[PDB]
Amino acid sequence: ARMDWKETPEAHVFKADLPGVKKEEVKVEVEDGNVLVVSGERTKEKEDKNDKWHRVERSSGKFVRRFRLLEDAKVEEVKAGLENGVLTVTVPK
Amino acid sequence: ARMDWKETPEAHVFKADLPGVKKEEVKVEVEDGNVLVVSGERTKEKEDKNDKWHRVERSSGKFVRRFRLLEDAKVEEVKAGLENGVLTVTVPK
Repeated sequence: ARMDWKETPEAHVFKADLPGVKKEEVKVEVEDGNVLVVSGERTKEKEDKNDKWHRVERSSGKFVRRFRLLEDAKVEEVKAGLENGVLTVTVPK
Repeated sequence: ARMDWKETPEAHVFKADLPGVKKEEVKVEVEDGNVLVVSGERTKEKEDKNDKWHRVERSSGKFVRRFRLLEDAKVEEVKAGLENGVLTVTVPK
C-alpha cells in the first residue's frame, strides 16, 4: 500500500492508495501509544471456473503500514477518511 | 494503471487500479472497432501549497493502455464505472 506522509502546521497527514478496498476491510490504529498502524486486506475475487483470465496485474491480499508518531501527538484526535480508493489519516499536532 | 482482464461467458471485464483519480482525468475509448483504450493522468492534489513532504511514494503520471478485443465491440453497450479507485470496463459479447 503506497503511502505519503505530509506535515501541515496543524497536523501530520498520511495518504494511502487502497483501490478496491471497502472501509470494512481497513483498520486504522495506534499501537504502543505512538505507532500508527494502517492494515487490511484487498480481497481476491476468486469467482468461478467458467471465467477465463487474459491478464492479471492487480495485487490482492493483506497490507500493513506503520509510522511512528510523536510522543506528544493528539492520539485521541486522529481522523481517518476513505474516498476514491485513497485513505487519509490526520494526526493533530 | 495495473489492469486485469477477465472473460466471463457474458462479457469481457477489465479492472484498473486508479486510486484518487477523477473521471475527468480518465478516458475509455474504442479504436478501429476492436481496441479498448484506457488512458489518463491523476491531477496534482490542490492541497496546501507550502506543506512539508516527509515521504512520497504515491507518484502517478500519464499513461495509455490498449487491448485487442476478440470481437468488434458494440460501443453503445460498453459500460465504464469508477468506484473506490477502481475503473471497471465491461464489454458485452
